[PDB]
Amino acid sequence: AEKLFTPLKVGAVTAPNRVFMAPLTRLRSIEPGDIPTPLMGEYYRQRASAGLIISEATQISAQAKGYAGAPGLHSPEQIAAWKKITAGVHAEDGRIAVQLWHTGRISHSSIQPGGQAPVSASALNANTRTSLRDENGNAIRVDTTTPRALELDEIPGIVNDFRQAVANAREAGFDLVELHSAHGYLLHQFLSPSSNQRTDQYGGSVENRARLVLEVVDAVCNEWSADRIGIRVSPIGTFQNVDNGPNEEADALYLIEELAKRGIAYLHMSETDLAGGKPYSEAFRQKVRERFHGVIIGAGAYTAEKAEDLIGKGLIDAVAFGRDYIANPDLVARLQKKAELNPQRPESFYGGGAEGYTDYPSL
Ligand SMILES: Cc1cc2nc3c(=O)[nH]c(=O)nc-3n(C[C@H](O)[C@H](O)[C@H](O)COP(=O)(O)O)c2cc1C
Ligand SMILES: O=[N+]([O-])/C=C/c1cccc(O)c1
Ligand SMILES: O=[N+]([O-])/C=C/c1cccc(O)c1
Repeated sequence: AEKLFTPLKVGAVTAPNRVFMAPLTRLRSIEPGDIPTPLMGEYYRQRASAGLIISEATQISAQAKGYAGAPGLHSPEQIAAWKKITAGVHAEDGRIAVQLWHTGRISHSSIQPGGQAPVSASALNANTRTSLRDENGNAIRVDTTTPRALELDEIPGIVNDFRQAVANAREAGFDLVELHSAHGYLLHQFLSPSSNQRTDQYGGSVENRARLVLEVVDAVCNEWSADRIGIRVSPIGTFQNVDNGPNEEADALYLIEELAKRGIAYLHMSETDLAGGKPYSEAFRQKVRERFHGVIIGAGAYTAEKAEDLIGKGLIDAVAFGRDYIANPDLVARLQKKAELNPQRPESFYGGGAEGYTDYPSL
């Protein structure tokens, strides 16, 4: 039998189905101020039939910014704009989580406070690109700036920034928060030995590498409730030039066992980037499942059939779709009815306006 269209308790909220909208950066916010817009509100409202919407990555602070057009959740104006957006999703009987990030070294000095180098675990360039805007407001890809290593005494401020952003998210009407601990952003920069060469209590051993993310988890659980907190990890493979080191499986299971102790709402595993790669072994999925007692969300080039298979095997609880959610506001109905999926238009994934954003039709 099909399980994708059955309900699921996700911490404090109940999803009516297991077809989730993955977090999707679309870079359409207002500058100055990194402000969400009514257009963004319309886009999310169109997708409110999702079992859970997980928002685009959203800054915890101005320092957190790495992309021109990505929204924040640190200023009064951002809070006010997000309130309207969550109200719109709720008017359509949806549920929405905010994905909260600090981009760390995947950033550029031109968009940092004071024009300064972005921060990271260590002073190592990401060796990739980020997205800025040109003089006409269009998205452009630009090489990342070499970061400054955070001083030990700056770490509590980073934890506080996540805490504060969660207070703001609760006020803004989000149902859950998802900590962005994946894809080579700040939390992952600390987790990975490839990006973390620190020799203090925040580098070296896996305990030390996971210290920041677990301090963040504890701070946000205390601010709100554990049943309001999710986390996204990409702990197996390489993402955006950040690998997971020479003991990736053991290190992942350590982190997951620690997360389980906090009783958080969910663990969201980004299994691959768009270029693909090694599938998770069944054995690894089993080791994760026996250690974590919240919801597990699988993501990365899934099909409905793969989701059904893994849900049926008792290994995951839900699936997050990314690109299919860009193109199909009613993806739930389409998967339920076995309807075709709208053609994707990748040229309009990042930046611009309504075209390629709010103009994909329902059935
Ligand atoms: C345009 C675009 C933006 C994305 N933005 C985010 C993001 O903000 N946060 C995140 O964790 N992953 C982000 N991702 C990754 C997706 O959540 C997802 O893992 C990826 O698209 C693979 O899943 P899919 O095959 O269902 O599209 C993004 C992907 C795309 C294509
Ligand atoms: O084209 N992409 O696959 C983008 C992925 C992405 C883009 C922004 C943030 C993040 O965590 C992942
Ligand atoms: O995790 N990622 O590899 C993200 C990549 C990305 C993120 C934002 C814009 C873009 O063109 C690519």
